[PDB]
Amino acid sequence: GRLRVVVLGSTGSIGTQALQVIADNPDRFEVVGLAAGGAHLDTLLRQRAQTGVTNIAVADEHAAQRVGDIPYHGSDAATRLVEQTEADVVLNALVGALGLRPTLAALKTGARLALANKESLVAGGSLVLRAARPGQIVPVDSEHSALAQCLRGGTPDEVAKLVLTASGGPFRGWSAADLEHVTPEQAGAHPTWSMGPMNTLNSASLVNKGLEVIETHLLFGIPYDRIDVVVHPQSIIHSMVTFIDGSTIAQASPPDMKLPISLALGWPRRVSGAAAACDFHTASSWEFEPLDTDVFPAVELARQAGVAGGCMTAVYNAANEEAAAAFLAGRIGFPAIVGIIADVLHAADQWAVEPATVDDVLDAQRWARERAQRAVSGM
Amino acid sequence: GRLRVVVLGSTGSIGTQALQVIADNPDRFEVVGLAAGGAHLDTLLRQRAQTGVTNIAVADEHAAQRVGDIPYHGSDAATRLVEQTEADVVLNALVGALGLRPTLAALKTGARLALANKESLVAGGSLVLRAARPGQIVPVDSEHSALAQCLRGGTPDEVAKLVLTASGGPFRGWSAADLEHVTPEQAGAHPTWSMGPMNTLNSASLVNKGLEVIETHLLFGIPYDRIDVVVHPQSIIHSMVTFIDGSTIAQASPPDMKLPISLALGWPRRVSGAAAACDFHTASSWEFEPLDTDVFPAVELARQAGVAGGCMTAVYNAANEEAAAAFLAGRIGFPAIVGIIADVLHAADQWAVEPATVDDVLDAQRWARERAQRAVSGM
Ligand SMILES: [Mn+2]
Ligand SMILES: [Mn+2]
Repeated sequence: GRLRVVVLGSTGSIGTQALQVIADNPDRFEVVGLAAGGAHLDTLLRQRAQTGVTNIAVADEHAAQRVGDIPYHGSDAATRLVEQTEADVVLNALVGALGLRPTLAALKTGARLALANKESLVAGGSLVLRAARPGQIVPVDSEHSALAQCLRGGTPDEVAKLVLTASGGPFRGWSAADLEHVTPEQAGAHPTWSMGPMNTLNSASLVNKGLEVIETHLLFGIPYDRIDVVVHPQSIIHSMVTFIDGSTIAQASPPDMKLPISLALGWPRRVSGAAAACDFHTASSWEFEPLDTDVFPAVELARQAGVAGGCMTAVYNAANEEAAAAFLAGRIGFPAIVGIIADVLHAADQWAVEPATVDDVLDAQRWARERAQRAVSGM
Repeated sequence: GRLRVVVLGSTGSIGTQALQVIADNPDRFEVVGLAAGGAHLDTLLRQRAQTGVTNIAVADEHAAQRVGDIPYHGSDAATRLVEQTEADVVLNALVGALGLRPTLAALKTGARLALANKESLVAGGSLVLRAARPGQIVPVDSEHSALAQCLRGGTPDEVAKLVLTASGGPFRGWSAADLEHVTPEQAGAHPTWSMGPMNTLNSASLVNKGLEVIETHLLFGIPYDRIDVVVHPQSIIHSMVTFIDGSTIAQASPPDMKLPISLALGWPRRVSGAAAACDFHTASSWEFEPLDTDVFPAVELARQAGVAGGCMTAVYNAANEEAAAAFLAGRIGFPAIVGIIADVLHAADQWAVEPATVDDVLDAQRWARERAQRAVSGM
């Protein structure tokens, strides 16, 4: 039959691509809910007009003032929509902190959660894992989606290593001396339209890969010491699984997020025609090289945070947010992003306790932000 | 509760590596029978001693005399060994036409057939298939083993294409003109897979790949026009499956036959430590290029033979053996191998009838050998 889908974060890159997948596959999917922030109210109102979906949520009460007929508006709007909407799949593509409560609400409904929101795993950690039942969470991002597919190649007991691929960013192969000179623009500071500035920077700093490694541990239950990273500049192989016999299973496709989005929505069932396959009529090469961990320690630091447990990965990510924003503002140089992450993290052992509530996670983040601000300013 | 394994062709490369896997894993496997040609008695005595297996077949009667206490001797010894030995797995690594009757005997016993002898499937065609239960035939060959693992990546209805990798051989990139002067010495080295003169020649001519395309169609039931070949000089990717969503799932390992051997013996269970894994702490590249089907038509000829069906793939294989022997003996040039296969297939009208008995298959090969010899006499 047809899967009933709630799209949370409908105006962002993931949400709008998921809506296209859904529009191209009305045999497979129907939209039954849409939630957005308020900054792109006009897009949401157009989405309402195009889909006929009236079940909509706007987080920003002020933005909601511009319209007289939104069923859910205000801070908890997306949570309330999830709580009150019958659905088979909740796509959580909200950004940051506001993704966390809707994730928990979605898990409670017993819907499948197609999860794009990183905050939910990286910050919400054991809160989210304790709430989720086996297989309930399906990851949306390309590396995790690749892993989910490759894990089909054997039983859970047969897994030796998970290997995430990394593009290496713009500074792949750069020395520590080279990194001193990095400008915001070089690191991907462009007023690009659909995505925030953080995602290309996190790629360059290798912090994105650290976050992905942490999410991998939480998603697949594999120890950090069995989660490896390889640099693969073509981004054709999206990740790999090495099994106990020595066999490695890899997932490969030309970069296109509609592939992992379609599979997350249809899981376990593939969606015909989602993306173009690899073409072997033209010669190509797929290159692998090790990450220089002396120059890029962000993944090693992510493993340290993840191994420490509790709210430590929330600390890692919040320290990053602050430091990275400071680099983009010209308050620090590029190498100091991961320098500041490390300094905050090493100070943060009080946060290794497991959180009981969302407030607990929020408190660790608050602490980490302030600690990173002091590192940045010298105060 | 270990698996009882009969090893046929025990003194060749696959047989000895199979014995290593079994010796390494006495928990999982035990040898209960050995069969050999009699050309390498030094190895066979050694194997009898180490395994404690006296249940042995020797093909050459003179070699069997020279040994002693051999319960099965003569041209039918391997087949009778199979019929009279209680076992869970028959590993058929016999060479060429010798493998067919033991394959049929093995299937009739109900044991798993771990098939290294591709000739028995290629020639046997539908006769071999009708004798097998679903999943009874488990391929030893690196490409098919990779395919079987990759197929776990989705349901049968989700398969778009099977992609076989080929090394390209020593003459990858050469012109038709350049192949004229090829010697048996030049055709005798293989870049990644160390093997005997016949298997090495077949990788050079691309006939091995054609035979593998046929085996793929018979094993997995995928149409010839959905079985692709890509040249991959490194032989690290051993094959790939493309699914209907655009995702490709690939299997990779450093070349080492103990991996597919170990999987074939203990299917579906992976054998811990069978082989070294790909090492992603060191740089590498995996290169792909299209096959030059002008200079190398052996794969298209295989598809044409396969599509015709019946005893035509037996014709394809038997013509190759005769032309290949003439080449190695210095009677014909290298291009003439595949030229003769083409000439023979063009004349093989009556061989599209499906084989009812082994005698039909043998009749087809007999005719093909003669027609191949006629083609040699003409040049
Ligand atoms: Mn990613
Ligand atoms: Mn092969």
